[PDB]
Amino acid sequence: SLCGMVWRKGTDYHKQPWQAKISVIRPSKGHESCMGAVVSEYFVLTAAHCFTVDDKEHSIKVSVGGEKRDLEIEVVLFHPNYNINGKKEAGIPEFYDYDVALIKLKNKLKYGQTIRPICLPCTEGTTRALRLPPTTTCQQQKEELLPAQDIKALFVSEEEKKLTRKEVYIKNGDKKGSCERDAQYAPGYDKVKDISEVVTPRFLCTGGVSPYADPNTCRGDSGGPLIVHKRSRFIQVGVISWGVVDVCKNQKRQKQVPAHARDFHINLFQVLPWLKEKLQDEDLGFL
Ligand SMILES: Cc1cc(C)c2[nH]ccc2c1CN1CCCC[C@H]1c1ccc(C(=O)O)cc1
Repeated sequence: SLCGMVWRKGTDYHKQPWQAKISVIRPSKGHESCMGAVVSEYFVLTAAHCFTVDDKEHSIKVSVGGEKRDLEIEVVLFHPNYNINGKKEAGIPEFYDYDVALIKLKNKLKYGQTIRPICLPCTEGTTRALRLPPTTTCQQQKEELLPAQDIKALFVSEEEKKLTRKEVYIKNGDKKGSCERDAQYAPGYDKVKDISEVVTPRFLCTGGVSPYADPNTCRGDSGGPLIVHKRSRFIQVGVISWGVVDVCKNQKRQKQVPAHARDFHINLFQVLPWLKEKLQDEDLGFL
């Protein structure tokens, strides 16, 4: 249960052993693939919108370690508050509030050099990972991980078993408001008279050109971990949920509005009661 560590100078899955690759079984435009994070021997954390609402369990395949093989999915647990149609009335055609889900594997993962768990917030694993005293509370972990500033973080993109680590900054200080307001640059979100209707307290915000030029996410990054890296340990603080510009299709638009091209991530500190409940038997030592 040594979480968030690399287990030589190897490649791809050796550097990011928690990454999980997800494919939609009956693909269409916008519903082709997603990412996830190994969080325990039986669980992969991802985004709820990666699944079909009906027969969730048979709607995706998931792989780890860069393997060809798909793992048997026993159950998919959606956060109970998630509803993509929740705000049609308000003219918001897709609502990503609470966009998290857990995949329960039928078989126990065997940890190795290419399959390892990432650390989750408010666990004893994260306390040990950050080398903090045993007096550490959930709130103190949040202060350590998400201070009120621009926070260096990272996420991972995959293509044909090739993983690419991209560095981003979480706008959690004086730029937070502006980060969130830029949701209005997303197609469909532009007519909505109050933007905090789309950007709820559940969301962290990355992207833009200040303080640095953050790379942006694509639809296929949905559900992958947003990670803070500290002294050789990796802690998940968010789940990639939605972006202002799909830069895998639409690099043109990002060059039009680069200062406002944001990505939005479900803040794991904001869904702790649910995480804690679903993962209570996983030996993660939730605080
Ligand atoms: C669901 C999703 C997930 C991830 C992780 C994403 N990352 C980047 C875009 C994105 C989306 C799509 N999105 C979600 C919010 C409404 C606007 C809509 C969109 C449609 C087309 C384009 C475009 O043509 O660029 C851009 C945005």
